Amino acid sequence: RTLIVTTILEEPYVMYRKSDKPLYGNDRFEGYCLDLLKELSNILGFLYDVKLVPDGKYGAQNDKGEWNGMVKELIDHRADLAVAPLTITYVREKVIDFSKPFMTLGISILYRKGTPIDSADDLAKQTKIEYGAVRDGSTMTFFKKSKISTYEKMWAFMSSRQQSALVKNSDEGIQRVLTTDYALLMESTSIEYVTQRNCNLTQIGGLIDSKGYGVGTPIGSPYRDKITIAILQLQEEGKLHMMKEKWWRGNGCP
Amino acid sequence: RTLIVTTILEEPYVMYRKSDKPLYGNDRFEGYCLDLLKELSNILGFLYDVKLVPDGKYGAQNDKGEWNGMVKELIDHRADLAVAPLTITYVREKVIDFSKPFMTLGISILYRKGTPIDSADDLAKQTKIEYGAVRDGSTMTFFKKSKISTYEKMWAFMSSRQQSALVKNSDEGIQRVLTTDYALLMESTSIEYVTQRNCNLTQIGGLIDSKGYGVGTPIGSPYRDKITIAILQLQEEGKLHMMKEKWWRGNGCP
Ligand SMILES: C=C(C)[C@H]1CN[C@H](C(=O)O)[C@H]1CC(=O)O
Ligand SMILES: C=C(C)[C@H]1CN[C@H](C(=O)O)[C@H]1CC(=O)O
Ligand SMILES: [Cl-]
Ligand SMILES: [Cl-]
Ligand SMILES: [Cl-]
Ligand SMILES: [Cl-]
Ligand SMILES: [Li+]
Ligand SMILES: [Li+]
Repeated sequence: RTLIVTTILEEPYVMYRKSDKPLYGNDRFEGYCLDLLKELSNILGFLYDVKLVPDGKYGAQNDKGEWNGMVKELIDHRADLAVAPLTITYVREKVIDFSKPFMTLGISILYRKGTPIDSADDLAKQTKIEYGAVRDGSTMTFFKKSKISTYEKMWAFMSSRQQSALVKNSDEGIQRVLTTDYALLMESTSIEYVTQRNCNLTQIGGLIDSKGYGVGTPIGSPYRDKITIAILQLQEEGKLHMMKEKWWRGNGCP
Repeated sequence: RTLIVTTILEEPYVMYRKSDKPLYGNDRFEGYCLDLLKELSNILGFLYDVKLVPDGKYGAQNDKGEWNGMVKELIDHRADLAVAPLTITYVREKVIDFSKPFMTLGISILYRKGTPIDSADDLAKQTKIEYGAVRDGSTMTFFKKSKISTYEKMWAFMSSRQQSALVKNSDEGIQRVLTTDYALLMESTSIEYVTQRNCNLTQIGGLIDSKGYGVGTPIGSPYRDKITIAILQLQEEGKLHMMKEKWWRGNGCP
């Protein structure tokens, strides 16, 4: 049987391809995650049908404890795999079986160039520069749950004023950084992508934490361990490195 | 239960403690991995007995395909867990079930400071400076199996002349870098530890690959997923970062 793959539009992982006519099926899409799925399919010998997650969410819980997003598609067996920049977190790993990571990353800061800001601590100890994250994503959750003093202080700020410092999506965050005195807490792989395309922006400081993106599968899936072993082969062959360079290299920023 | 844990002496992961009299049982040991085991046991509620792997090996295959080391202890169900800087590789993941990584790293180069050498390509394109790796470790295996031209060239060099450029263990590699015109291919977390303590050594270049250390379990173990989840909790709480700082920080370099 052909596997159903849940995913989400997110540059440069999954994008609509450009054409002169309406597109259908897997031909709608291109990006790093499409290349990853062609390599996984090459090694493992499955066919697949890519399906955008109907609610347009990655996966978090509502106040009843019920999941949404790609994570919920896997829980409910409406997808076999999720292939997206789906952060491997404690809360999600309890409810789905993630492969080992195909990409490693951490939270960092996207801000304008030319300023004296150098770290999260520099942001935490002040209130003139606003800062926030995408609402309900794993970066926001990291701040919400942290018991590290600096990160607790930052969460107090971000959550204040009915969460006015948060944004609904990364593109909104990026425009806010570009327009106003605002720093976005963002996963470092996305910061790399953005700062190679907008030379007025930069990463501030290093990575705050360390985590990965993995392919999601339902708990008990026979595909999880097969996909992990395929990812390790692709990593060791230098294929994942090549695929990242293909999709991230920009017009170049100093 | 009391779980049986196979491990290996490797600084700063597992070391003999210092004391005036004979030590016994788990009290023989300290280091990053003993701290990790303590935190895992706190979260999961198991007792454990630490046992050094009798052959003193991590786990590789002989000419006949037979495994040794900690990996073989797990295959044979002589241990429940392997807790060590045991690299998660394609060949090992086919025969045991690794947790997700508790530490992320890559192969890099250990060399003396103050030379023109800046990358693997600089070593690969010459034959005066000798370079190699620990024989039969995952770094050597990476080079043996690579089809990337630079790394094939390096493997041809490392393996030439009855593998005279290889070393038996990391300590031997470090002494050879300190004394002679030699560069060691070494996992980056070990390079960090060594360069904190040898102010005349440095990492050359970046990481050539990306991988992790995981807790090994036999295929099918119920503990594997539980330990993954505990690791993710420890990462998100900042505890893994604190543990690394504790064991890696040196006395400073002038
Ligand atoms: C693009 C977004 C909304 C996703 C991507 N990975 C994170 C996740 O899987 O939650 C989210 C980003 C973040 O929270 O910074
Ligand atoms: C200390 C050594 C022999 C081990 C540690 N991790 C690698 C492994 O698990 O094979 C080896 C290092 C290396 O191959 O550079
Ligand atoms: Cl649910
Ligand atoms: Cl022992
Ligand atoms: Cl896993
Ligand atoms: Cl000699
Ligand atoms: Li899971
Ligand atoms: Li495995």
